[PDB]
Amino acid sequence: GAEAALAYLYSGDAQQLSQVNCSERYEARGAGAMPGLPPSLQGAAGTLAQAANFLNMLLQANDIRESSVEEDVEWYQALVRSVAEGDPRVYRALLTFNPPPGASHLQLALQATRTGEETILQDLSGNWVQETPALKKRVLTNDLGPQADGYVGDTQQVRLSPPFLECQEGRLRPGWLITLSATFYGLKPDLSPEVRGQVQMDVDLQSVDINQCASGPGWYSNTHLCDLNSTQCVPLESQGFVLGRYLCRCRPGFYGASPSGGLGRLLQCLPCPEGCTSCMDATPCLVEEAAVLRAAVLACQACCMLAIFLSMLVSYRCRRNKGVVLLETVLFGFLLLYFPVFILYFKPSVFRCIALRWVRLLGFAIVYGTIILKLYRVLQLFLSSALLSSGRLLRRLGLLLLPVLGFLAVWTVGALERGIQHAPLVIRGHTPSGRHFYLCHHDRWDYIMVVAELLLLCWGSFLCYATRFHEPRYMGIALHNELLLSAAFHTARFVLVPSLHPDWTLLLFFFHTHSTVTTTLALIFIPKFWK
Amino acid sequence: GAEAALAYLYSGDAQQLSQVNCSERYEARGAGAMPGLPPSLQGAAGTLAQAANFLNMLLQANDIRESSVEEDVEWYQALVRSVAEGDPRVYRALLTFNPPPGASHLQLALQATRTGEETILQDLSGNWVQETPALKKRVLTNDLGPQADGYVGDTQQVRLSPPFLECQEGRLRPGWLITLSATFYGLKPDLSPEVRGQVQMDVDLQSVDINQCASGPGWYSNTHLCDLNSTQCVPLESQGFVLGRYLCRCRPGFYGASPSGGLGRLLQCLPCPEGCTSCMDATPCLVEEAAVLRAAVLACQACCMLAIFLSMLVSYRCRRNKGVVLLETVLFGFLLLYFPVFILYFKPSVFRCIALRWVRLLGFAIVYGTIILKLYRVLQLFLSSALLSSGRLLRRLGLLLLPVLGFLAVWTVGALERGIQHAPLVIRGHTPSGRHFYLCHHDRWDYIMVVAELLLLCWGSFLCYATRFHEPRYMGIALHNELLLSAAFHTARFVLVPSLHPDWTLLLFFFHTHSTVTTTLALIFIPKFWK
Repeated sequence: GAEAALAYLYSGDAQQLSQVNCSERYEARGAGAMPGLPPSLQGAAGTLAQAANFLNMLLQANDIRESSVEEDVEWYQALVRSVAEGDPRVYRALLTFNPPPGASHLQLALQATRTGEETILQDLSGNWVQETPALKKRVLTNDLGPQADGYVGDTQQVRLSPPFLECQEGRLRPGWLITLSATFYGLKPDLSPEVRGQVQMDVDLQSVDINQCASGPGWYSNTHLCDLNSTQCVPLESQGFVLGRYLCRCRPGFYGASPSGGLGRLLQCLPCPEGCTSCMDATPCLVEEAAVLRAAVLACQACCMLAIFLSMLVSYRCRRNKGVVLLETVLFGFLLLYFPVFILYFKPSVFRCIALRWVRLLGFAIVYGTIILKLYRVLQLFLSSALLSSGRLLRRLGLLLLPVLGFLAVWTVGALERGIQHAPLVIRGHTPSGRHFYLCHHDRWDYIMVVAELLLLCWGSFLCYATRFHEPRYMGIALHNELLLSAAFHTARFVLVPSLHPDWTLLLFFFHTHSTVTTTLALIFIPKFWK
Repeated sequence: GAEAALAYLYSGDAQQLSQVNCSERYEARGAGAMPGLPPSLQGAAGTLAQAANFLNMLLQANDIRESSVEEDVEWYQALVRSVAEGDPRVYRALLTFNPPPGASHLQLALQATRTGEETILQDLSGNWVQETPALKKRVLTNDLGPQADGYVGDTQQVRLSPPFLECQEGRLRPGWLITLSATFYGLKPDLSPEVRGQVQMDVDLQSVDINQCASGPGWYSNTHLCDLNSTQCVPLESQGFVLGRYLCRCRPGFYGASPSGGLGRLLQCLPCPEGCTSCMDATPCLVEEAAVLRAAVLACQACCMLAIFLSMLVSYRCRRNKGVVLLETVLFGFLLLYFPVFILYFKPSVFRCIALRWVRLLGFAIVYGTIILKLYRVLQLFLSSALLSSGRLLRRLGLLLLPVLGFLAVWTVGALERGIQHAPLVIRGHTPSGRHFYLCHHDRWDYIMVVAELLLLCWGSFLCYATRFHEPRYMGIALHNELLLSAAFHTARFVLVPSLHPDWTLLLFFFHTHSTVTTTLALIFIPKFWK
């Protein structure tokens, strides 16, 4: 059976080799069935070559030796016994003499078997009668112990066979084998060499470990399946003459670890798009950062922060010694509107997100409140009593501030409690382009806020177009332009920034807030500097 | 001679071994004179063990064989001839029989010498009569060709000698050698083994290459001098049995390359303080850079640049439709003073250095000129005619501008021509702390500039203290404070910045210019905003 025998080549069990009959040996058959002569077999071939060289020197020197082999049996018995001790992994030895000219019986056979701590010699002659390779030349001369010529061999002349399982009493013997053979020549009357016999040994090789990942002198040298594009071959060791025993881990480059991470096939470790996107986990890592854009934007913001703080600090005393409260309140409002890009610079936190909303909505309420309070007061005293309002502006500002303050709180209370308790929503972000990040979530209560600040500003637009230089003329351009900018900004933001880079949205926020707040500041405080 | 022989171990020349007499062999003597059995010698030992095993099996089986050796000489002749063909690097073979009980002559000796394509056998018996190692046991049984016991050897029982140079006709033979020996046992009447002789071969080993950097089975395995702290051992190959043939390059870490860069000694590759300070050259590389400080400072400067440009652009039209020229001129002067840190940001160039001087001196001349022109005009009309000067200020500004303009030019012309032609001075810098950089040089003509701007400002200090709110009161604090700051700044700069980091001096320049120019701008334009 050529099936169970092939299954024996992948598992070391010998009981699986039972239940099979034999009529012929089964020789192994693979890519490297015949590799060459490995080193231990060089050591054994050294033993095998010496016997042949001794025999051919003896037979070439004298022509009677080939005859009278019957009474010279002691020497050949000792020779086969010596050959049988050549290696510890030797199973049998055989010495055979070719017959005389035109005969049917081998003149002599002899075999030695290595059964435990013993050697057995049996004739095997008569009742078993079934049957120049670049030979070197030497000159044989003697001084004290004429001159003639001779022929000799060499250890690499030794021949090797594929591996095979011998079969006995019709059943296959467990344990592979390999035979080494050599030939010894005589001398014929024209004095060129001729064959006279052979000497052989069978060597067991089950304990010899196969290395299949690497190369060099073995038997199955390089026949692994793992491709060296995504995987690296790692041979397991401390085993016998067993095939298929190796793994191949995915190298760090294509470390997708799709095919079990490897413990022209078994190479399907997924090509990782990054160092994270499928390697060390089948999910992505955070998106790349920068340190030139971030610090530059932070410094450019801190410029305006220090400038407005300088204005407020310097404007404290140059009216005390003489509307200071309106001026400092509006400057505090602008300071309060210049935070959010600074707030949207560090790592995210629910406190940070709600604080961003806090500062954003309170700043708008306190700055845009004054703009529209002065606008509709003018339209209410133009042609339709607080002539300058001399404090009543502060009263109306508080009336508008307390309500706005509460809205922020309740939603802050409810959303913060539910988020940090059971988290109907959490800080959670992910790009659809193949990245990951953390972000503050958006809500229907954030849609109410936007609509409330957009209708508040539309009422002022109606106030502007009611009357359609002086105070209101500058304010009209600012209010309409900032409506258009804010509407476009929110319409973009609520559907883009889930899928946008953190740096890109930081830049978007920076450009938006700089444009709108700087435009408002310029177009409100320019008339104050020239009059 | 043990001196020329030791010189032969480091050079392959054989003529240096001449002119020396012998009375005894000279054996090699080193750390690894006796390493073990390398693989090719395992192949030869396989040949040598077989002969001994054949002999001991023959002699144990029959007790008459030990006698009648005289007529059995053919077999032993063939045996020594076979042993002499064991290896191509074999020089001689010898088989000896110990004498009978209480004798003085060896019963038989035989030698075979491998002289070219020939083998010579000579008796060497009679006229050369000068003279259980864990032996295994085997059971000898036969089926067709009783039972008895026996003793056998093994290939690792084979003994090896240190290397040595044989000496003949009193002179030392070139070419090292090594002998392999084995013993064959008989059987004594109580039937335990006893010695009966020996079989030997001498093997030449000159062509065997020594690897001295690595380890493993060789002869002089690991005895190199290069330490693995600064150097890595690199053995040269394609040589014979010659010692001392290796180099050891300095590894990239301690790559000082002081000891010839290596082509507990030869380890003095200088420990490089950096990747450059002694490695790849014995001189340093440029000092480390940064991208967070640099961009931040640049952005913080561009803030003020854009602010002052906005002021100038907005102030163009709000007077045209109605001293605008004085205002824009002073603003241009401040813009001209805010350059130098921007100019001291890129790589250095002689054009860049002279341009820095240009902008620095012209800016001071145009801004500080107006300050002192308004100061001494007040002191000249206070109690000691251009009542407001209504253009005469511009006239006096031109009178002061043309002279200053020329000074910059002449020195620019002369210094630039001489520097770029023969370079009495070049862009050349180097820290004393162990770094390198490029810097603009300082000159006596730069000392004249400093003294000229410091005495110009001292005249204004005298103007301030002459009279000792209004215009001069603000200006007095600014002028004295900026004298103190500028004097300290130059006193530091002319002796520090040759040895200071580029980033540190950029920060110094930034803080200095921000403090002085911002203070001047604030204390001059604050009275303009409130009156």
